[PDB]
Amino acid sequence: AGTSICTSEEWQGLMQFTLPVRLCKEIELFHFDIGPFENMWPGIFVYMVHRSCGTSCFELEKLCRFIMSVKKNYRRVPYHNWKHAVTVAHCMYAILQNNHTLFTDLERKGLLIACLCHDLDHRGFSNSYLQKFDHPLAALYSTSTMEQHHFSQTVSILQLEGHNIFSTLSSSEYEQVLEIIRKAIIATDLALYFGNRKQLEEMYQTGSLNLNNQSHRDRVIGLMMTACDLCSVTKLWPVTKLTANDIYAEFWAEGDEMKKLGIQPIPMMDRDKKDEVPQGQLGFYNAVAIPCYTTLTQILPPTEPLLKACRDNLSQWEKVIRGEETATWISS
Ligand SMILES: O=[N+]([O-])c1cccc2ncccc12
Ligand code: NI
Ligand code: NI
Repeated sequence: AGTSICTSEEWQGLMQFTLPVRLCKEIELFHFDIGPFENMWPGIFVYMVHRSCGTSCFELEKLCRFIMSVKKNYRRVPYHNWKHAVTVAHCMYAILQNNHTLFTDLERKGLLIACLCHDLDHRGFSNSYLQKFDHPLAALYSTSTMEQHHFSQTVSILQLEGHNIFSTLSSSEYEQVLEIIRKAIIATDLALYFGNRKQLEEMYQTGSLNLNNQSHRDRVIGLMMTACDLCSVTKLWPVTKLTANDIYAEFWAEGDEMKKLGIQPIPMMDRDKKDEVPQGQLGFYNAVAIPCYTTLTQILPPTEPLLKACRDNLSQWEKVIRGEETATWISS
């Protein structure tokens, strides 16, 4: 209720943070897992912004206040949380570094920010749930319900005193960047991914894809956002498997609320149907993740390691289905 604001101690701490030298090299790689470095996550974001956009892209104070306030407006939910925000932002960084000059300075700063912000104030409930039970948000936002709220939260944080990192842009560039962020955030609505990917595959296979065409650029950026949102499936298996535990914790919690409202949940959301999880993963990788990274690699060749990793993880789920799993550790 209201927008939360970081403490002076919080942003000043981030300002003096220094990244360990050994991680510099690691942060460049797609498969990098932020997991073991929690105290460093905000500093990792500063580092990526500085490397991609320059140490003078944003005023350091406004940037540190922005980052720490963004953190404070992620809720303590199992998956759609601050950890996921930084993971998605790190994926975008790796994509941008590998494709740097395809994107404008305005796009890079807008996308890194869009990724950090893209699940702001997530409550651990899906668009399906909010619309089924007519939460106030579904009244306000008829489609892409959570995504429109995440954008609105982004704008609220920028509006906090001393938090507007984009103020020094020309009025034209300011409006362009807010549009980059809005489109990028909305694009993380998976309902829109299916159409976008089919369109892109079509433009690619016929050779009409043209990055000089703004509607094409917007669509390629949308698929980048999907790729980054889903990137837990491109990590090393143990990391992917552990993250799946977190995702399913939210799903099962939503399913439990549905049962209280007299409605049996979809199996994916049913904690009494865990046997169906490996097949559900197969379905998800075949329907969403594999096609995503497949098309993204056609359009941006350097992103090929995301697709190779996603394929390796599909193989691991297939192993699970056939009863070939080995010992597994969980944090419960
Ligand atoms: O939507 N996801 O982020 C996601 C990630 C990994 C596995 C999933 N399985 C089913 C639905 C969504 C999934
Ligand atoms: Ni989301
Ligand atoms: Ni997300």
